[PDB]
Amino acid sequence: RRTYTLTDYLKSTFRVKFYTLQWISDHEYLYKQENNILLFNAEYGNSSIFLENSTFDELGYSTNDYSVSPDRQFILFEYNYVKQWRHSYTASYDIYDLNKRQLITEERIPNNTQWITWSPVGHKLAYVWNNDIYVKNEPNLSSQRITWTGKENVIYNGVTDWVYEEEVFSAYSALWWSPNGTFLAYAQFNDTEVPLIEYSFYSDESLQYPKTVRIPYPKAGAENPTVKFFVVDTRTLSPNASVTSYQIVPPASVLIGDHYLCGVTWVTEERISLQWIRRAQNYSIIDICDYDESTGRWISSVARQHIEISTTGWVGRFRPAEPHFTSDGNSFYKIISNEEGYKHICHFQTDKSNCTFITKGAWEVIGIEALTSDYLYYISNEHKGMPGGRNLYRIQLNDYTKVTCLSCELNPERCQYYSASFSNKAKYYQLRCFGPGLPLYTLHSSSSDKELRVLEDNSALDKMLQDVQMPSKKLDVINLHGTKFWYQMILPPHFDKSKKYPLLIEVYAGPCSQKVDTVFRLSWATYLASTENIIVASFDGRGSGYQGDKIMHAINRRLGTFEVEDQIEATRQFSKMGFVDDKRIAIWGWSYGGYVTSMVLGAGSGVFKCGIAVAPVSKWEYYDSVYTERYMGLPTPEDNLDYYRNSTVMSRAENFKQVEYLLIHGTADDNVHFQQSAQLSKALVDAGVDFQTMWYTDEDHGIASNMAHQHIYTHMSHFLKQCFSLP
Amino acid sequence: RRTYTLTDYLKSTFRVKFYTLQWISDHEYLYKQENNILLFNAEYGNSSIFLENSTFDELGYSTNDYSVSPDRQFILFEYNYVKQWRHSYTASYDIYDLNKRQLITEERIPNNTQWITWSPVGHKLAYVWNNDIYVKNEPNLSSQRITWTGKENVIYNGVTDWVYEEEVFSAYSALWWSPNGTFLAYAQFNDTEVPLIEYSFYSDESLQYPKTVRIPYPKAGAENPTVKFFVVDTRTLSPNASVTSYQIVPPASVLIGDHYLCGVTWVTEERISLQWIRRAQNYSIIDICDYDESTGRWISSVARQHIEISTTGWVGRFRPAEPHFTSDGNSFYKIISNEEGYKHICHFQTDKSNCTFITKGAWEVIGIEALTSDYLYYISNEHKGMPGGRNLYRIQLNDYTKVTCLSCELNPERCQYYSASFSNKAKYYQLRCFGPGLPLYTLHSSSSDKELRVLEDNSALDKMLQDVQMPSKKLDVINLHGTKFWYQMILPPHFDKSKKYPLLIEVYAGPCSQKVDTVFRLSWATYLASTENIIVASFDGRGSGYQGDKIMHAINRRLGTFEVEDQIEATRQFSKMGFVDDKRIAIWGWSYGGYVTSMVLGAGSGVFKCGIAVAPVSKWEYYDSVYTERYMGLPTPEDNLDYYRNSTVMSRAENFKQVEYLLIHGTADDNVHFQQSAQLSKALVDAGVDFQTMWYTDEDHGIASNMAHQHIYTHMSHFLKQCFSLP
Ligand SMILES: *[C@@H]1O[C@H](CO)[C@@H](O[C@@H]2O[C@H](CO)[C@@H](O)[C@H](O)[C@H]2NC(C)=O)[C@H](O)[C@H]1NC(C)=O
Ligand SMILES: *[C@@H]1O[C@H](CO)[C@@H](O[C@@H]2O[C@H](CO)[C@@H](O)[C@H](O)[C@H]2NC(C)=O)[C@H](O)[C@H]1NC(C)=O
Ligand SMILES: *[C@@H]1O[C@H](CO)[C@@H](O[C@@H]2O[C@H](CO)[C@@H](O)[C@H](O)[C@H]2NC(C)=O)[C@H](O)[C@H]1NC(C)=O
Ligand SMILES: *[C@@H]1O[C@H](CO)[C@@H](O[C@@H]2O[C@H](CO)[C@@H](O)[C@H](O)[C@H]2NC(C)=O)[C@H](O)[C@H]1NC(C)=O
Ligand SMILES: Cn1c(=O)c2c(nc(N3CCC[C@@H](N)C3)n2Cc2ccccc2Br)n(C)c1=O
Ligand SMILES: Cn1c(=O)c2c(nc(N3CCC[C@@H](N)C3)n2Cc2ccccc2Br)n(C)c1=O
Ligand SMILES: Cn1c(=O)c2c(nc(N3CCC[C@@H](N)C3)n2Cc2ccccc2Br)n(C)c1=O
Ligand SMILES: Cn1c(=O)c2c(nc(N3CCC[C@@H](N)C3)n2Cc2ccccc2Br)n(C)c1=O
Ligand SMILES: *[C@@H]1O[C@H](CO)[C@@H](O)[C@H](O)[C@H]1NC(C)=O
Ligand SMILES: *[C@@H]1O[C@H](CO)[C@@H](O)[C@H](O)[C@H]1NC(C)=O
Ligand SMILES: *[C@@H]1O[C@H](CO)[C@@H](O)[C@H](O)[C@H]1NC(C)=O
Ligand SMILES: *[C@@H]1O[C@H](CO)[C@@H](O)[C@H](O)[C@H]1NC(C)=O
Ligand SMILES: *[C@@H]1O[C@H](CO)[C@@H](O)[C@H](O)[C@H]1NC(C)=O
Ligand SMILES: *[C@@H]1O[C@H](CO)[C@@H](O)[C@H](O)[C@H]1NC(C)=O
Ligand SMILES: *[C@@H]1O[C@H](CO)[C@@H](O)[C@H](O)[C@H]1NC(C)=O
Ligand SMILES: *[C@@H]1O[C@H](CO)[C@@H](O)[C@H](O)[C@H]1NC(C)=O
Repeated sequence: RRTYTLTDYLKSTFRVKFYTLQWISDHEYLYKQENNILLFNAEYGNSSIFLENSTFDELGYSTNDYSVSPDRQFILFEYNYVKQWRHSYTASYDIYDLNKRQLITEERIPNNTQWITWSPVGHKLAYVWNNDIYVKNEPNLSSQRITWTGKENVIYNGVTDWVYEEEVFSAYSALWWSPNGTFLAYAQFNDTEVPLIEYSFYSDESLQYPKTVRIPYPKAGAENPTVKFFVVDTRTLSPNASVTSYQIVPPASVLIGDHYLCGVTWVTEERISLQWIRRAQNYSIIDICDYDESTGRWISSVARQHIEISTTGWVGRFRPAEPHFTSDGNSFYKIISNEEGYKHICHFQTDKSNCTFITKGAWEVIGIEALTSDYLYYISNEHKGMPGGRNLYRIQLNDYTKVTCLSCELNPERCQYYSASFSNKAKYYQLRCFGPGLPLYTLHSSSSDKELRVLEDNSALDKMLQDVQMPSKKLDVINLHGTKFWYQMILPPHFDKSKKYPLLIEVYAGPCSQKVDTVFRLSWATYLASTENIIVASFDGRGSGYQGDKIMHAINRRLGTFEVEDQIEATRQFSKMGFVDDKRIAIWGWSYGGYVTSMVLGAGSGVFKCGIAVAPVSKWEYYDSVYTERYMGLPTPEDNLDYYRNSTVMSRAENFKQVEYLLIHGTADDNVHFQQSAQLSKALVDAGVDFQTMWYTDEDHGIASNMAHQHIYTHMSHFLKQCFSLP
Repeated sequence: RRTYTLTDYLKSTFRVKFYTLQWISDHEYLYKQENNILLFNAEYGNSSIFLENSTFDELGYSTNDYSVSPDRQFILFEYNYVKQWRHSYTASYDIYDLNKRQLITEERIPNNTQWITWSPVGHKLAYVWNNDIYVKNEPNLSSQRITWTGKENVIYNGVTDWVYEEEVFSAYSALWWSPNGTFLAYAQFNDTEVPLIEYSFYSDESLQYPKTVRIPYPKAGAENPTVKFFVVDTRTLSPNASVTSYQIVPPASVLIGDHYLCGVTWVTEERISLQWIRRAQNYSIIDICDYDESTGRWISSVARQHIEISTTGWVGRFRPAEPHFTSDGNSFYKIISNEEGYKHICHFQTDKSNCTFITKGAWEVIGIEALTSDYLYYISNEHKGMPGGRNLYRIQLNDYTKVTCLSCELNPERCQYYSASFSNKAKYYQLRCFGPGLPLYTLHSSSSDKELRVLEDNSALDKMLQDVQMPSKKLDVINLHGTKFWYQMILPPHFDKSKKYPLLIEVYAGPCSQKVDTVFRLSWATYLASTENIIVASFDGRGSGYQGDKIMHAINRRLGTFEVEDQIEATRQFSKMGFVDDKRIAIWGWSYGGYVTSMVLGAGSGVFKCGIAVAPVSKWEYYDSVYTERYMGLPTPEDNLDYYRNSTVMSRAENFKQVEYLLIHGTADDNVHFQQSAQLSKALVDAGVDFQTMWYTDEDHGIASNMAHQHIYTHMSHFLKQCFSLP
């Protein structure tokens, strides 16, 4: 039998199918099948053609994305996709009238449109062009300019700046329409005082001189972008009328210093919830503002303010959890840490300070999925006490004792990791099972919890993998300093416990990380285990997520310590097992995992023979302010300079003399600048350490271009085989 | 016995001693011995202390350089050395009065002085500060501002811009005092329209954001710096007076288009020789200008103009040869190509077009060293028909048949490569022997040609090398396409002809290159041959220098062709010898040698297993205009775009699949931009080719910082040993 090869992984010969749908009502959803947009009815099972694939072929361009207006009268077509950062992109847009089956030719959406969104009702459009907001009440009508402040690299209206995109919102959008489209709320980011990150972009071979990319990027302790939040009354939008807008300022408790807007949630047409966090990120406030009909003001009240603090570390996981409001908006449900340090759902009253915990246990709620008048639906890792598992649960709002696991025992051996998507009134839901077995996509009714149908079962993939010697993924526990921690091992086929196998540690180990889960993956590790007979292990120690604040906050204000030390002690234990060759142990990782790899290799433990660090952080002062300060505080002698100073990979340069090290980085990395790797290599050169490098010209943080992706894993495979004396 | 190791090479444990002297009269010279400046008298042999080392210790700073005024009244001390490019640097200067044995405290030379020079007589000073010229008639007196146009990165007065330093002058200075210091001639370089090369400089680890270095650098075909040449009358220099200056424009034949000033030679106080070259560099003209006493003008005449044209390639070797004038200035001697294509000395009359060749033969004159009323002294490779040898010859100006070789038979086995330094009236000369044996420095009288003394014989080095198994350097000839070409081989100790040794080719192969010579070197090749038992060979084929224009101009308008092809055919012949392992042949080079190594590896010959390219050119359109256009012309479809297009390393990317390739480059390289290796790696990634890289952070073209230098050779040694299966 054949094995899962490098070619198999790189050329994606074994395809994992999925089922992406867009709920457009309480019982209907849109699905793209063979480039046709089909409208499926969950209530009866039947489907109809919403838009024929023949309309796509006549557009004159490839349709990578579509958006149907909520009233189903128009469709937005995305073409000329020009990717910027992780979520940002500029594109050209066409509006197709579904009523008259014609394409809008007059007053079109301009070229280089940064972001575009329909109103939640009707067919109003709000788009961002040249860092300014424009509103089209009708797709054939002229757009109305909302903002005049927009300036390239300086002022951003309706779109995030670099750091808000990467670390705060995890989205390029900073526009929020009110439920009935009366109001268009937006954030304004001012990057005037933010220093620029500059690096060379070489472009195509024909470009004689390289260009200098300049991005306002705040590094740890640097000047941060400022934010302003406005609510525009779209009703007064007329060509010869001024823009009616009200600026909502944060509460005094956060307004006294540097802050961030971390969340926006429309409650009703006349009530908006704003979530602000201080720059320290151990203090968060929810300010619920009400519209005054007589003045047009959005008034805040002390009674409507909800504080969330952390004394042991930071607020939330990567940000405070979002409030989930009732239809009336008089109460909300939010994930907060309890007295025991576990992240659970608390029920809050909009005008009262006290909350009531509706969930409890030595496990955590991942997210609130849906909320009806009677039920709340959520994802948690409660099942079998596995933090690497995910299941859908429903809690009765009048009786918190009545909790049902909707997904737990559907396919207990095949399915332990779930995600869910609910219909408009949470009447139906799609369940997404990601592993340990082949991913399974199913549809359910919320009333009966009956499985209506199997949307995708990956049967084509099952047939393909029968002819291949696939590796086995084993999940287990080990005890480190009296605490039980989880590990996983991708084991080679025909695994013999008497034989001694080489071991490769795959690491992330970042604050709130989870490398150990039940997700099915056709990864590079699959190839290493299947073809090269390498055990690929991962471990979640101190600082990892979804196991309580005690474990998560263990690395507070001391990144590069416990999580690094735990990777070494876990490997020492793995090597004690008689099936591991102690002479052939390697460690590798990307981003935070590249930093951990490097801090592990610089620890001088003697455990690891070699390691591969891909685009790693080398010194926390070089990384962005939002992420870094959340865990480290400020790099001032008054705050945490000392722990910033002794957590650099450079300070461990001398120990690298005992290992084989491969350092990889993309030159056009906007996130973890090439500077990080360039400063690390320099220190190793100064320490007299031999190591290997690999720069990837014009590649960003992902090193995800088709040719670069293939090259990096082929390079990493050669290095590992050299290190493990493998042909 | 011990071998010459990597540590021996890198830490320079075996020191090659030299003897540096400064002729300050026709019979006297200055020598720095144990930080004492001793004044030696060649006429009698005796020496005296000119400046005690006790004066250096009280200065308060390290004296890296000293300059005595021609009248021996003052001494200039260089401290705070801040290196810029290949020859450029900014430093702080102190003047010490040798008469009153005091230091100058008032009206001092400013900090960040770019260049400083004494007048050829007396003690006048001309210095460059903030791109402007200042003159001090007296070291205690205030300086007089000469130029007002100086602007950082834009206007350069008295100092070269990037390209004039690197490619035209091979010096930072663009100031020329007249023999008796009446006039101060200078060039002004205008870089307004020159595009900038931008690259990141990371600096010390503490620097949070990298800085962007911006240098006006003209790439092949880009807008070039403009040049203005002025002669300032220093006599009218007064604080309340304007500067008296005359701008000398090039002759009409050069002035019609883009040109360069390539040489400045003062003939008399009232006669200056300017050498101009067209941008094409196949047309040069010497314009001899005479001072008009009644008007202050520098008048040129058609009769005083001397044109040098090349139809087969470029003028001169890297620039047209400099004219060597008689004391009267009515005639001059210059190296030009003869009817046979060989560089020989031609005698010209200042007001006549015709010249008379004073030398002849199938060999070349390297340079005119000294000129008296009766004799001309020159260096040539005539001896034993070896183009890699250098000897001092003297020719009688009244009888060109009377030629004496002054150095040929001094030490015929030890000394075949010579350089010379003559006294003010060529009454005495120092002879510098560089190999094949240990370097030997000697003093000689021009009248008797008697060796007065042995300055340095490297006897300490001889004693050290006796206990070390040193490799042997063999020089020989091979026939390629009917032409005899020279090669050299560093052979391992106890060389066994039955044993098959791995072979390393060390290449330069650039236009006018000479890798094959009789110079003694304690190089990386010494270690590879001595410790690792690797034969290190070099070869000079088509395009190489000092063997006539036929061989040199062979690669005109076709770089990457013949010189690459000849490196392959020479290696094929070397491998035919039964002492070379054909399975283990490698090739390596720096700059043009890196370009050649990359072209050889991409040729798909099957001869080479591996190769190392250090800071190579990858595409000629990325390299500067002066060097590139000299051999390639312009990259326009009207000129040589087609040969620019097919001479990139990138076009040969697919063939690299058959070889092991190591690509090295410094990130802060001003000469061959990192862009070149960044564009090369990108093409190899796009071709799906595996290779190895190594970037050197903040390192420039030399990769000459103590730590980087050690790291590079240690890294290349590991790569070579891996390639040759050596422990
Ligand atoms: C346009 O739509 C048709 C369906 O009307 C697509 O045809 C299906 O294609 C898949 C994949 O090749 C087949 O498995 C089905 O059997 C086909 N169905 C029918 C009814 O023929 C067609 O592929 C689409 N074309 C494009 C270019 O997207
Ligand atoms: C930075 O310095 C601190 C303080 O010296 C280090 O913390 C100590 O680490 C040792 C193990 O090496 C423990 O035994 C101590 O209990 C730790 N002390 C404290 C106060 O926590 C820390 O390891 C260093 N950080 C890095 C990244 O090396
Ligand atoms: C350096 O060169 C620039 C041209 O590149 C000269 O600038 C021009 O000067 C004339 C006359 O003053 C103006 O009409 C042009 O508009 C200028 N052009 C540009 C591009 O600036 C400049 O004078 C030169 N400087 C020196 C000191 O020689
Ligand atoms: C660029 O293309 C020309 C195409 O003619 C190459 O020139 C030929 O080189 C081969 C070498 O084996 C000779 O046999 C031909 O006679 C040459 N032709 C001409 C017209 O000169 C040239 O070598 C290519 N350059 C590179 C760098 O590969
Ligand atoms: C809120 N808001 C605005 O509504 C706004 C604005 N700048 C303008 N102008 C656009 C350029 C032409 C200029 N005549 C008006 N307006 C629109 C406007 C204002 C008042 C009365 C009628 C109108 Br129409 N700025 C800067 C702003 O902040
Ligand atoms: C390995 N690895 C990561 O290192 C990792 C990650 N998610 C995050 N973060 C949360 C989202 C915003 C992101 N800036 C931080 N990180 C950390 C990180 C990412 C990229 C660059 C530097 C760092 Br430090 N995931 C999912 C993962 O797999
Ligand atoms: C040659 N040459 C100059 O000599 C020169 C100059 N600009 C100045 N000055 C600078 C500031 C003082 C002002 N008098 C003009 N000068 C000096 C000067 C001029 C005329 C009369 C007396 C003097 Br003192 N330029 C531009 C130039 O080219
Ligand atoms: C290997 N090797 C060289 O490649 C070499 C060289 N001398 C020269 N030149 C003459 C001086 C000006 C210089 N720009 C060209 N070069 C070519 C070159 C140098 C640096 C960057 C790119 C190139 Br193309 N020597 C002495 C040597 O040894
Ligand atoms: C499904 O069938 C019902 C039958 O009553 C019909 O009303 C509905 O429109 C159909 N849906 C689709 C998507 O065709
Ligand atoms: C952006 O901030 C600067 C201060 O850093 C301020 O002067 C400017 O007016 C601000 N612009 C806007 C549109 O808020
Ligand atoms: C708006 O003003 C323009 C002139 O500036 C005028 O042409 C147009 O008719 C006005 N629109 C309305 C709705 O009155
Ligand atoms: C939040 O962090 C700051 C800075 O470390 C600290 O002074 C403050 O007391 C912290 N607040 C809480 C609630 O822990
Ligand atoms: C200074 O010169 C004396 C000889 O006059 C010598 O003995 C001494 O070593 C020298 N010192 C230094 C620091 O060069
Ligand atoms: C060398 O000796 C001669 C003897 O006549 C003397 O005049 C001269 O000054 C001496 N030179 C030096 C440099 O000591
Ligand atoms: C030069 O001019 C200054 C005034 O600008 C004056 O003080 C000085 O005396 C003048 N020098 C001469 C030599 O006249
Ligand atoms: C000099 O070079 C240019 C450009 O390559 C060319 O057009 C011209 O004919 C050449 N002239 C001579 C004399 O070779």
